[PDB]
Amino acid sequence: TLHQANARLAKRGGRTMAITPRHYLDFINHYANLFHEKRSELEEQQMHLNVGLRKIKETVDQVEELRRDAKVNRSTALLKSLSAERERWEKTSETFKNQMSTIAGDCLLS
Repeated sequence: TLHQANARLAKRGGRTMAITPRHYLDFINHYANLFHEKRSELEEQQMHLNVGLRKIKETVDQVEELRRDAKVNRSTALLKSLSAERERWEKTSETFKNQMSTIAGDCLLS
């Protein structure tokens, strides 16, 4: 279709610049680089969210230990906030899975 658009632009009388197989090789290079970079970055984001959830469980254990230890009246609100944090984090992980499943065509077109 790049060839076809170039041919139609030449037919219409406008200026045209020739398309070579070097352009296709550069396109494949861009595809590979963009796919690898974006997939690695987003997979690192997902793994970091999982590690953060593990650290949230560890800090829930830590604040339970602090509960075991007039400055001890924050844990109820803390757990109430962290439950919603966990719910929004698992929803974000589901949307992460969806964008992992759709990232290929986005990378190709870009």
